[PDB]
Amino acid sequence: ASLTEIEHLVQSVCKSYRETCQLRLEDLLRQRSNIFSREEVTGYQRKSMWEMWERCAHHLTEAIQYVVEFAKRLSGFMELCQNDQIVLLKAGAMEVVLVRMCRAYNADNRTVFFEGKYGGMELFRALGCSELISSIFDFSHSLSALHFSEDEIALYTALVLINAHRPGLQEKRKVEQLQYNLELAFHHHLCKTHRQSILAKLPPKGKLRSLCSQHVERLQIFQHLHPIVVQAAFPPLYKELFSGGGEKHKILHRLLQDS
Ligand SMILES: O=C(Nc1ccc2c(c1)N(S(=O)(=O)c1cccc(C(F)(F)F)c1)CC2)c1c(F)cccc1Cl
Repeated sequence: ASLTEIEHLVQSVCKSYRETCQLRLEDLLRQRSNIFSREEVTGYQRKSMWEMWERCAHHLTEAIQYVVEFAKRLSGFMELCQNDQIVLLKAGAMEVVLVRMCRAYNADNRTVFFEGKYGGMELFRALGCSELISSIFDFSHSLSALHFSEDEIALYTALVLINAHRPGLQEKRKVEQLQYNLELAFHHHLCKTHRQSILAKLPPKGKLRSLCSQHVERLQIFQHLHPIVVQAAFPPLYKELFSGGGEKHKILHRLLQDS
């Protein structure tokens, strides 16, 4: 691809990320002063474990839906075969959601934007997921040091999703060409912006994958112990991405058609 085609792809990715942002950046930076009271934190702490899980699962599902829209606008993604579109989203949607969260994370007090206000790790104590919640906060703490620009997050989360190493891809070769054109665009943008030192500081690819495994493997421990709660109160999209007996409901293969 030519240099201007590469510049074209940078702008098309950045505009695609602008249009499918769940939260606006200027709103997140003005809410940093809006912090949960200690009594509000205590409210979240005394809530029942299964109620706190459903609450967070729905908020996670809503964020993943904006990632599907992001994929749907990605250059080349909708040109892939559907089975590869599902494989890429089944694996990378939570990863994109975990990277996008670092915008809603305040490194200057180790708080995160949750339900309109910012709060620390102790907000989620009722989940009984101390280690998983810590890994998420530390992951966001690392990305916040990079001081990503919105354009840089656009190209980074694009590559997080368009990955040719994903198990199950039927047309692995076409995803390779997609991944190459995007990393060339990402690298070209970092070169024009004088932000190439970011690449050496980026987290190793495994930490994102290990975070997902940490996340998913913890869910079905909850789904095994509290199975009826998951089938009745957890949202469908969440069960298809993350549950064993939840792939019967077809949800992704309709978000990818209704355009
Ligand atoms: O909550 C979970 N994962 C998740 C991943 C990304 C996002 C959301 C949720 N939400 S959110 O507004 O609720 C929000 C906003 C800041 C921080 C957090 C938290 F990750 F600390 F919970 C959550 C949107 C972005 C979850 C779960 F469903 C089951 C077990 C353990 C966990 Cl962690």
